Amino acid sequence: GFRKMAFPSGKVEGCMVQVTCGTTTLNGLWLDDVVYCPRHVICTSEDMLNPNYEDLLIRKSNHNFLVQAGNVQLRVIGHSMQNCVLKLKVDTANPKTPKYKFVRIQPGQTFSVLACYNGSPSGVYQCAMRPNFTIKGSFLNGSCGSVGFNIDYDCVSFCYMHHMELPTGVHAGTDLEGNFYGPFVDRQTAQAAGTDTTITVNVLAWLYAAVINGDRWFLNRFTTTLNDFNLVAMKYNYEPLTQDHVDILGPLSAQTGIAVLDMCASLKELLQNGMNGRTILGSALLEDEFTPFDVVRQCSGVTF
Amino acid sequence: GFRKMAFPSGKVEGCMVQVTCGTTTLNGLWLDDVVYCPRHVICTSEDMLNPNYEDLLIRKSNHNFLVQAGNVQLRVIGHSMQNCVLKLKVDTANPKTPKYKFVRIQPGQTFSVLACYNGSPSGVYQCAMRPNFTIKGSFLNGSCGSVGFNIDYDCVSFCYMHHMELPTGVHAGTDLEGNFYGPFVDRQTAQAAGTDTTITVNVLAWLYAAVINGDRWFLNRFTTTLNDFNLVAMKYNYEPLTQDHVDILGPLSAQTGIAVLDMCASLKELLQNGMNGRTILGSALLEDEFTPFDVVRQCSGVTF
Repeated sequence: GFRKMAFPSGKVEGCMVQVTCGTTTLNGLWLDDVVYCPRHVICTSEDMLNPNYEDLLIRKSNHNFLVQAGNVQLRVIGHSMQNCVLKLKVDTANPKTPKYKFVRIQPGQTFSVLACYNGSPSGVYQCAMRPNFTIKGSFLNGSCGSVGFNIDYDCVSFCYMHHMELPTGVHAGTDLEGNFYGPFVDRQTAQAAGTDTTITVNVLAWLYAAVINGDRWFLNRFTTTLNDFNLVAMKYNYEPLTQDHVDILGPLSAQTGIAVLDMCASLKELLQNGMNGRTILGSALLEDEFTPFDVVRQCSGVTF
Repeated sequence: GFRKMAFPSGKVEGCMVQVTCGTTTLNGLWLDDVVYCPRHVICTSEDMLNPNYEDLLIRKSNHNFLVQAGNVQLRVIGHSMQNCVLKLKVDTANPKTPKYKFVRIQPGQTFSVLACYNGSPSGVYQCAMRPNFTIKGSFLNGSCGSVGFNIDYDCVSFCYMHHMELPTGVHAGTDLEGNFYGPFVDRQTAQAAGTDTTITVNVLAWLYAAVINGDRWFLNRFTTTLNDFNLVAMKYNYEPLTQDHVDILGPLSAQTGIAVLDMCASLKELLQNGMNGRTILGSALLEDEFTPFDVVRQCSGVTF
């Protein structure tokens, strides 16, 4: 048994608040005495085409921001802009503030999203940062300000805040310092995401997962080289594999007794021949949103 | 965008504790001054083949149970057996006790699992109760006592506690009153799960989800009857559909303008013709672990 598993959400749930500016409601992240939220909260429908955020923020007073933490109305005592985030200084430190860090993740890494509406948690699920710096999330109107995170030991590492849906129906957002992942801007304009690619190291991790769960039909007696594998990779829009990827997969290799370059030969055959109506871990497609760390945690039982 | 989404786990996280009896550690659920856990915690390796739980529990003293809530060691002041659960009366009420209910769910319904090791949360994911009263979870050694739950409004409804893995690699467990779901016993013996079937109403809900997410290739101009659909259903090991199922799907029907019996004709074609290498919501197989309620929550944005 092997599932898409999210981190436990409790420590983030106690940080989620509602932020209203005019008729626009979305979510904020209440850490210590600062609420972080998307700066587009200050936009009117009209402003959203080509907003001058500097001029719009000058228009705003602390009293134009209605922040609720469940029942409590939090008084905003200061407002400032960092990149695409608004920091709303509030009169109360969050007593539910967990230990935390702000981190900028790499493309191919995974995180949990706590999807929120009206400052209330709705649900938690795992996402990857796509190589083209989009995410394939589940987000309705008013989900903006929902965050992505990892937990290490007892520390929440915030890596994502939700801002927008692209034409293609994928999602874009920032780190908690307000810098977009990828080329996107917080403007209601047609914006191209790059060509996306499949995260090869993650497909290999998931093939290792399949083998640990005794699902090993796709194994073949052959090996390959990074060099020769990367030829097929480029043909099927897979990211090239590096020795770093090979080193990262060592625990699953050593755990299974299958060399990385042997697994890579099995992947080559799957891309060329397809799956002949066979499934791997109850899927009819190659899965690329589990990192090697994700597989090790689910197949070794790491807790927080 | 449409994901397997778990409920937020915070309110359950504060209830999870470690329960050790000899060399056996698993998890317990600390509500008020009672810790609930699988009664097989009291078994030795040997006892597990054919345990006489009444005689084994008589052997045990409060002092044979080591219960930790994070740092705190909880003193057990009473022990009793209800069906397949142990209730360990402790000297401290859990100050983190949420509002809660114990519910016995129906086959075909979904719940969130907080997978735990050593009384520490590892992760949260959605499960269905299979028609054969098993669950396809992700659980390692020491995951016993992990619980499944739903949240309504502000109330946690506990419906599952994990006890065992079946030969097939699926999972079995009890309600929080200690009654197994299905024919299973807490004995380390070969036990047959029934033939499993596909949860038809859930596959229809997910086809509705696909249509809401504008993924509608599989729609055809035809209708059918419960009567005639149920002929194909029985042929492909799908549960029969009732008017109750039709009524349950009304919100998604009314939401989409597609009649239930029209969706049922599309499902008939998919079962007979397969998917021709096309995907629905980024899946190459028919998904049956989303209930109509699950689809409505993800596609209407219900919070807690």
